[PDB]
Amino acid sequence: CGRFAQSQTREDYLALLAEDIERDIPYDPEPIGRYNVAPGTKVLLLSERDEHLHLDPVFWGYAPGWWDKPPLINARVETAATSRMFKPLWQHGRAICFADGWFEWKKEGDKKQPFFIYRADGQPIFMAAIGSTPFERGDEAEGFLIVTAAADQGLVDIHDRRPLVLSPEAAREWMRQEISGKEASEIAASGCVPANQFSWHPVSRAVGNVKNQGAELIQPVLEVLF
DNA sequence: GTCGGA
Repeated sequence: CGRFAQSQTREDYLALLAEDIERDIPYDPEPIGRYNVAPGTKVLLLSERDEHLHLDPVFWGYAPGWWDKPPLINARVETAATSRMFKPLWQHGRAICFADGWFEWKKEGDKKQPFFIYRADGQPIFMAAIGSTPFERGDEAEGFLIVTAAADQGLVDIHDRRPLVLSPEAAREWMRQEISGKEASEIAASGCVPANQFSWHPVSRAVGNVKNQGAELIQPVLEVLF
């Protein structure tokens, strides 16, 4: 849950969530073009304020002033809503990070083989996020985290954790400022997309290097050639 | 106040 692709146009993602009347996001036809989004970079993050959807470049990571380790990048759904650290973000800082799919590395001895994981039905993914409002300040230490859940079904062959992916409908409800943390916990349970909805394949080891951002990084490869 | 790898 530490790398993903966000490569298509804003409309390609937003059209599944809300029409223009609900948005406060300028039209922009350029593909985002990032096939290898990494922690510590700013990522276009979707949230609701002033009864409209906003898209802000937000630091992927969370390190308050009292935190001494590298920034956290994930928050476990099992505990985030009641965590002393994450409860306020669960209440007030919910957001959505849309993506084409995400990457996980499978341990194969002393080597690690990357896989790209995506929806079999060809929709983008809407990953549940929590973070530090106001997002538009562009903070470089207190940004957002991707909420995670336990891997299910065949994904356990790759890694024991996965992002919490919500249906489009659930993603829209998750962002609403009017709903409580308890209601958000219900949405996170009812809207989670199960592992049987995902497909995956090995990809090139080149995704390990964040200099690489091109479309080839999500193409299937033979492991024997790596 | 906790959770990826070139």
